[PDB]
Amino acid sequence: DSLAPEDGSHRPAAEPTPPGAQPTAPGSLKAPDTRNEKLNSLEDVRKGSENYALTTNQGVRIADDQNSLRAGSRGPTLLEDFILREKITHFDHERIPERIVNARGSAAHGYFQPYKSLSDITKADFLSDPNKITPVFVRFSTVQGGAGSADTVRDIRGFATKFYTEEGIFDLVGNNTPIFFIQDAHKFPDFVHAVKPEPHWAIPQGQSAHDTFWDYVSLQPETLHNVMWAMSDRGIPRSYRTMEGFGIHTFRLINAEGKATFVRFHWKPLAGKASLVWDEAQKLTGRDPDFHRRELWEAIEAGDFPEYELGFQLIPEEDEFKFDFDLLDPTKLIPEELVPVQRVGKMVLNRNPDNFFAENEQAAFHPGHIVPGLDFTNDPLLQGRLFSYTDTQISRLGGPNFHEIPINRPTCPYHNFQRDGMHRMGIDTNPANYEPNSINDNWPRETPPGPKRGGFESYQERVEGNKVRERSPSFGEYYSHPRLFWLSQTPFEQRHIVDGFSFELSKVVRPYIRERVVDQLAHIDLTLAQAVAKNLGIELTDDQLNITPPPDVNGLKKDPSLSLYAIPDGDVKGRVVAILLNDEVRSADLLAILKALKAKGVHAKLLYSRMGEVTADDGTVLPIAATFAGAPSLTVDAVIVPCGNIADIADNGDANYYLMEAYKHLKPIALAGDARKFKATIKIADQGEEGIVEADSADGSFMDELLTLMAAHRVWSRIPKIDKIPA
Amino acid sequence: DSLAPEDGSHRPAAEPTPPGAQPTAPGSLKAPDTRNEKLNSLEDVRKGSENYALTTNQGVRIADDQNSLRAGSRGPTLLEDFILREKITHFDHERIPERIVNARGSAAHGYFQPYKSLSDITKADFLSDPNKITPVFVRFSTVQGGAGSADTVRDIRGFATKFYTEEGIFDLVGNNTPIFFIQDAHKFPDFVHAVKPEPHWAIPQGQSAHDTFWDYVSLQPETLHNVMWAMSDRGIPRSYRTMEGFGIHTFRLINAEGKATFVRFHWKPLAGKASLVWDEAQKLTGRDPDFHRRELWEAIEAGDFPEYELGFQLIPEEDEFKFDFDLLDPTKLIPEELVPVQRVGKMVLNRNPDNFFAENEQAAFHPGHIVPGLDFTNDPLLQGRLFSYTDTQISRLGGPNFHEIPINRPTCPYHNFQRDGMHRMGIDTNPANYEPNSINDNWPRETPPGPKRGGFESYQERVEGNKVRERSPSFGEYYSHPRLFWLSQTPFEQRHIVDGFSFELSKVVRPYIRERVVDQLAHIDLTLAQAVAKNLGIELTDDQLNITPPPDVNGLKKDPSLSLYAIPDGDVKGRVVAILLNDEVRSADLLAILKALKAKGVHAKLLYSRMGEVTADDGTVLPIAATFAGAPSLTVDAVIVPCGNIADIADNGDANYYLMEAYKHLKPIALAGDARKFKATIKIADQGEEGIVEADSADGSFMDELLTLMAAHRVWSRIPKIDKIPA
Ligand code: HEM
Ligand code: HEM
Repeated sequence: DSLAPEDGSHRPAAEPTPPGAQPTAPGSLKAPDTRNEKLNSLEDVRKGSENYALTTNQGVRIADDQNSLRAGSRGPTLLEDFILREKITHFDHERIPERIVNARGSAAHGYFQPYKSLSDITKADFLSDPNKITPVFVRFSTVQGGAGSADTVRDIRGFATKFYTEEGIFDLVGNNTPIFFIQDAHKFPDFVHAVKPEPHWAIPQGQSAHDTFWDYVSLQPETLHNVMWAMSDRGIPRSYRTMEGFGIHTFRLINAEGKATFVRFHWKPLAGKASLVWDEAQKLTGRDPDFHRRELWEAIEAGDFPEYELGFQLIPEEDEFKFDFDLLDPTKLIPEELVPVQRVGKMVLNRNPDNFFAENEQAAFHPGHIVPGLDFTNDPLLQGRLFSYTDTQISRLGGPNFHEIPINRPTCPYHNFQRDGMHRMGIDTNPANYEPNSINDNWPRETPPGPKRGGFESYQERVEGNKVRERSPSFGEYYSHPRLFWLSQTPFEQRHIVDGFSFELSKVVRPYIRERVVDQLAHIDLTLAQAVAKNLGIELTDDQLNITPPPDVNGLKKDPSLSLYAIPDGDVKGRVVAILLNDEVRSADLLAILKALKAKGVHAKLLYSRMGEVTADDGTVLPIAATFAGAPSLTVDAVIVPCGNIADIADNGDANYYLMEAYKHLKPIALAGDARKFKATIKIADQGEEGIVEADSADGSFMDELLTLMAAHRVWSRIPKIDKIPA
Repeated sequence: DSLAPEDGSHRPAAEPTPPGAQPTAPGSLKAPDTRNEKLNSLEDVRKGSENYALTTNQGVRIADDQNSLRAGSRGPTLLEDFILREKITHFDHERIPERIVNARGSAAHGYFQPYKSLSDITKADFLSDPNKITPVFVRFSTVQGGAGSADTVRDIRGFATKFYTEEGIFDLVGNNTPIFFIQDAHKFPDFVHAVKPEPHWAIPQGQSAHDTFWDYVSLQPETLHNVMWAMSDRGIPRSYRTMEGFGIHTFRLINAEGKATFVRFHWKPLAGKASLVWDEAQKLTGRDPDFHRRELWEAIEAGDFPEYELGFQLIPEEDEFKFDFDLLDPTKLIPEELVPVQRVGKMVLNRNPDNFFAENEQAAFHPGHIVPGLDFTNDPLLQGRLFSYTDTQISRLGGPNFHEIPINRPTCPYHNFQRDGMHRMGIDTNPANYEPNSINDNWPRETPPGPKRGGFESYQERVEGNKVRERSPSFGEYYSHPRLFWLSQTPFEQRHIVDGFSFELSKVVRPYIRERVVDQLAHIDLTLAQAVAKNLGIELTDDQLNITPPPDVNGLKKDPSLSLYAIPDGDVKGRVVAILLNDEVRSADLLAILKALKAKGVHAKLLYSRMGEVTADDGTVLPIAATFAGAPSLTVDAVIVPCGNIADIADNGDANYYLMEAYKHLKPIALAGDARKFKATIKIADQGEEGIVEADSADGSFMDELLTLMAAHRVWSRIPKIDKIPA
């Protein structure tokens, strides 16, 4: 009709803007100048809308899209209404099966570039030149929950990267923890069935806190390593931008000379490692189930591009057997103290999709999608994965032509003799659909392996053994890695691990399962087991107290790289601060607060007891972003309360609870002038306490102190003080 | 190996037990003696497991289900491992498209029986005889969210009942509010797209609190009536057991003499009407996203069978045009003050399914599945619905033979000339697959319509009009029903509606959309409009303040049946109380508490600061159901704190916060003896306060007070006191 407002406020500016400043929008409209080879190649399927007539799918203009065709205006709908029927039919068939695992996921476009040529160790084209840019499409995910499940659950996170290289698609399909729960792919359905919603009633969603998961864990000790990671704060990341990424399996790099080097893939978050605390994460699944999806999208819209450093742990063929653990066992990590991560390149995620369904939901990643210069190994979990993705994608994406779905298409040439299949888009003109052929002079033709642009040839690994359904004896060690992980965590991280196990085991209805898990923990570490046991009202037996701890891992009694927080790596850019306003805010405090945050790329959200505007002490009109209940402290990293008429909000339950919640979840809180009246709400001494910034105004060192706390992420020293506190 | 505990505590007793007393289980194992004709008919496909060997799907016994076949124990997996491939293939193809709408749902089996023969007004066989029982399968659902989204969201709820009648399946596919948002089915995709997650980023899940929903509502005033219901506490039911159900459309009843009677279907919850409060509901989506699913299942295992009374609003054919609203307009309700609901029958849900996916996920309901004695009307929303379910089920359930999926099969005979189609189960022996045929003597044959067991014949409604895509002018009234609903709510219900709109609209990023919705509210009721406007910092214009209120609906200024709470209908059976234990609980208090609770069929959950057991003062060993954090006050209806060693939990932050949350959410709290010291935490009253039961001990009078409060559901009088509490 012409329903947009005349000021054009319905449309977001096509420029980087902080979270909440403008309505979010499709990537190509929000950042039309952000391009890459893949993004450009999707132009052929992008469809606009402005200034076009509304039509059926056959191109017939529709005159009345408000009504069905009927006999009389109060009459029965007629079967000849082909417009109604096409519109309802398309609607009716909108859904496709969600992914069997990792159904819940958020994705974005970006680019990768290596720091230097890696031609000495791999002939992979995308790693051969620092000036060679490779477009990427990355999807981050949870594992257990459906596509409509919540983001901030306790779960492993998926981190899949589709590299659109010049010699083929390479998919690096990893997780946020360096090991997996099981050793052999044949047990994948068992493990996944155990963690997913139980079959009689389909509960619980997005949670491993139920009997079947812990039943399986209790009977399969190989799972303990990854379970330790899931129970730690690693299982509840702050953002996809602040978690590590790992390929898990040992793969191979193959150079032009034919030499194979073992490699484990790593992604280092350039924004640092950061996680939530359980109570916050759990409550956040309720207040904002799309928190991570939203955070990713808004970071990219703000220009806070998620950046990750690709790194390789490289192990020479001759050192295959030099560790206490098997390199092919996916339940074992390779300690960075033993084998350092060599920095390979940077990946920048800088554009959101246009349509979530088309690009995100239909994206298909496969660990078997490798390119010349990479190869597999006999890791028995990897081995089975190679079969699985291929197979699942035929039903999820409706046929064998899912590579023709725009997001999945290679940007490089693809030609072969494969034909037909449902939804076939490519119209082949080749006279031949077989090889060898003479009728097209055998094209397209095979290409011999070579240093560059050659055909794929598998590394000639020697195979010797009998056909057996047997686990290698080298994989039969289940407690040393869990123990190495435990010992590398800080004391507060250890507490969070104990708390994760205790909470989860409390949701296990059959007590003997709890006892059985406690017994497994006693094979890992007595302190851990005792602390969890105490929380479950379980007493360890004398035999359990005497279980000898498992050996160190190749002489290591700890590796600080396994901790989220042992080694400071805090980055404040992209974080957000809640600013609790009052009806006569000290404008000078606001100026100082907002400019200091802006200088470090920290966002702010101005909150009040209602929407609309508040007028500062000098007449400054302040637009309110959200109410205290509307945007809870769960969604921010810190809280600042400026001076002004504090009596306006002093007796406001939400405003007080805002601070109690933020205080409980170890977030920095800064109170200026009369906002110090709020100290009694959170029980802060007159003298003050580490983690609380306070002063007469927000002028001198006030913001620098607050930003130092934000750099350290959370105030871990406050843990004992939050023990009481009714919040 | 991995075997059950020696004591047999791995298996739930096959008798009715209170929630939490036993692990939940498939229905046929929990209640083997509970049967009905449909439940029995599913015996052909039920598969047991105990004492059977593990096999492939082809019946080959598996020797080693822990490993893949490889060449050497550290070698590559072989392609000939057919056991692994079948296992992984089946896993890879587990998912099927979720429902386009109402993907999140919970279902159970039961039975229905009419109170008296309704043969005078309908020839429908299932309503012909009071002693003729009809098996039912019911699915309750949310609408917007995916299958893995949370239960306690603010949304409409679906209430679909499949009646397995002797003359065919009859599906009564309704909702928990008596009207729908839109008028014509042609706009269903528009409305559903507006409320679903926005297309660029697929946010938000299970929420209408986003720009596109309010944008559509603001431009389509026909939606306002159902929006009012959604924003009220109707949008967040406490249980599927405590909400009303409605067919929404006017349908027809056809008796044996051919007389048509207009009818609107109702379901009255025999457990009464009860809803959560927003803060509680939202937080509960985080603490237990499966709350409603769990609550339904546990009520059924406990013997608290959900019971509903089928009721009919009957309007003679001659009275079609006597109201000031059109009967065929699905955005209009028929006030009970004008047309009473006649009680028709009782439906009892007494058994959970065995496998959620097979029975719930694959269940297919259709408003078009009617039987002789029923007929449609020209309601344009209903008309389009007849097309849509059939169509969507062909892709969701993979073919045209979805009626052969066990849960969907009729229990009556079904014979016809339809053949083939994907996954055809029925093997037809008829020599003929067409009619008329002489080769099978024309069987199966058509059956003339008649009083009983006749063929279906449409009521011969007179149709007169031109082929038009036009909305009836009689449907063009959008504010009188919203206003009637508003005026029928209690003052606290009105406040909750205001708060619902205020919350939702604060999440709308484009301010003009908020203003447009406020403008629409001003056409309904100025008090409502002003209350919302004030929360959004919006000022009504002089024109808006002068908008004339819509007329009353046929002289009604209110109708108390539209309120959840105006007319008391409280029923405590099946409700649950949290009991906050201490390490030296007064057994005399527990005795009196449980006795009183037991008499009213109210359950209890014993909570503590740790799991395991606590021993009362008399040596009674009490198993702990959950910790204070583990089962928040959100999950219960009231909280009781017995006396004993109160010092044990007096300074416990979670225990204090438990009471503050329950207090804020208007739940009855009862404190005995030294537990009265907890009154300080909820900063309120000295003498006493209505809603807080207190005494020197938990006695008969103490429990009578608490149970009386529980029968009123929540302590509405405490509302003014909760906005200061920091919780
Ligand atoms: C190291 C262990 C594993 C890792 C790191 C891993 C990682 C992932 C990730 C990140 C995704 C989602 C990709 C996306 O965002 O679309 C995924 C999906 C999937 N995974 Fe794996 N996974 C592992 C083990 C396995 C195993 C053992 C199997 C079966 C043999 C398996 C089968 C699947 C399937 C069927 C999907 C769905 C793919 C689709 O529908 O496109 N995964 N996995
Ligand atoms: C009075 C208005 C409506 C009511 C009360 C209603 C009710 C329901 C319910 C309760 C379900 C879920 C059934 C289950 O539990 O499986 C459902 C599903 C569905 N509804 Fe309706 N609906 C309405 C309007 C419409 C309209 C106008 C259309 C399309 C023209 C439509 C299309 C669908 C579809 C396609 C499904 C999915 C069915 C399946 O996949 O089996 N609905 N509806």
